Amino acid sequence: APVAFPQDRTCPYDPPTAYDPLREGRPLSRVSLYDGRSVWVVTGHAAARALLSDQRLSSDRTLPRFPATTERFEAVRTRRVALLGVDDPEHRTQRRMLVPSFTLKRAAALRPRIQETVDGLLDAMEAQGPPAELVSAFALPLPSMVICALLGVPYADHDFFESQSRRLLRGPGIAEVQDARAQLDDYLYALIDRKRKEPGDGLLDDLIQEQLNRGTVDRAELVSLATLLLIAGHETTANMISLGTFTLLRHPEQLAELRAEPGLMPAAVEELLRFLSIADGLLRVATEDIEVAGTTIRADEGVVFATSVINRDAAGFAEPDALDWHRSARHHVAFGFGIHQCLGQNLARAEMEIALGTLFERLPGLRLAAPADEIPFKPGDTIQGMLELPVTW
Ligand code: HEM
Ligand SMILES: O=C(O)Cc1ccccc1Nc1c(Cl)cccc1Cl
Ligand SMILES: O=C(O)Cc1ccccc1Nc1c(Cl)cccc1Cl
Repeated sequence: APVAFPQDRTCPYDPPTAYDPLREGRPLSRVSLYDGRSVWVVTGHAAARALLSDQRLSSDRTLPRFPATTERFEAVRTRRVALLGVDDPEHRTQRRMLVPSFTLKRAAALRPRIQETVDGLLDAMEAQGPPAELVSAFALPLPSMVICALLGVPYADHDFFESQSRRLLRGPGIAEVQDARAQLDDYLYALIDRKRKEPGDGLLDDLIQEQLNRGTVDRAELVSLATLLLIAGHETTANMISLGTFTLLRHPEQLAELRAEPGLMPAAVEELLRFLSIADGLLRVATEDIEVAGTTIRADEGVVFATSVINRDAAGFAEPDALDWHRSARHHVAFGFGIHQCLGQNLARAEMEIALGTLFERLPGLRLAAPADEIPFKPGDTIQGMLELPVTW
């Protein structure tokens, strides 16, 4: 019986034990999705990297044979997602409009603001006193506030858009997903319309001006790009901050090193990215045959990338299952690779460094406020992260 994919984690920062056979099937195995369909899983580092660079894999989920890992997804997959869900040459043209807003230089220039936002968040936690619920108090507002400012979406609407984002990603039913998407779409169409008559500051305003008013894009494409950036902007980073904190608290000795040597923080973020691999199960379909690792992925077969197992490939990383700040994590695929490699990674690094580093610098007593194995975390059919994170100090 193939391993069923995906499955819930049991320890939120490790691959599930049910993936043990995938660890031994490297670089490539087969797996069963929810409707019984059989597809390729990619489990080796070298093969992941080859394949994520191969224009013979498609990310367009509207293709007839594109794999669906949930019923919910199967239902919405008749609609394209801008950028992430588009192939070259169109992917390329979209990316180019966005890239200037997401440079390393832009990220470095935002750091003072990131630092101030984090300081204000930890200040409020400290004013209210422990315990705190770290996801809602910190891990979520930092990146939500930041992407709102960067995009020109008002953080004042965060309760609405965060709520709809959750329903959108998680459902659980088709109806929840369609309702969330409609509410978000209508919110974003109104926003864009408002911005057309009275421009603000923000990437969305730049896209309207420098793109739409050239005829280079339309409004639906903007809504799609805006949804993708708003959601990836806040969800991925919040999950990295919350799961990162949880992981660090459960590895006292690695945490103590970062405490002594804060200069390690960039390397720790990169290692936390590899070790946690929250964006697990990336989806493609072959549109032509691809020979790889001595077999052939054939046209129309589903291909799923088991990011977590890949980033624990010993060929990729010595002692891959150790959390370590000194063995390079460079070349991990937690931000993907090739064509769709994370647009927001420069920003995401600055956020995680500043947030995690300041958190532990400022609340040196920090610790879990409930038993570890009672703290809820997200299921395996979505991007991994804590749902809550009770802490004290
Ligand atoms: C820890 C934080 C993050 C992680 C782990 C993460 C992970 C990923 C991964 C794995 C991909 C590739 C998806 C695939 O190939 O199917 C991706 C793409 C993307 N990320 Fe992130 N990301 C993070 C933060 C962010 C942030 C802050 C943004 C901000 C807007 C963002 C925007 C995107 C976009 C737009 C893409 C699509 C790129 C393309 O299609 O060309 N990400 N990211
Ligand atoms: O999947 C959907 O229908 C919702 C949607 C709408 C617009 C843009 C992106 C997305 N979903 C979505 C997002 Cl929000 C982030 C990463 C990957 C995907 Cl498929
Ligand atoms: O990029 C894909 O193939 C879709 C996919 C599958 C599993 C896990 C994560 C992602 N994408 C995705 C990203 Cl890249 C950022 C935020 C939220 C989501 Cl759902």
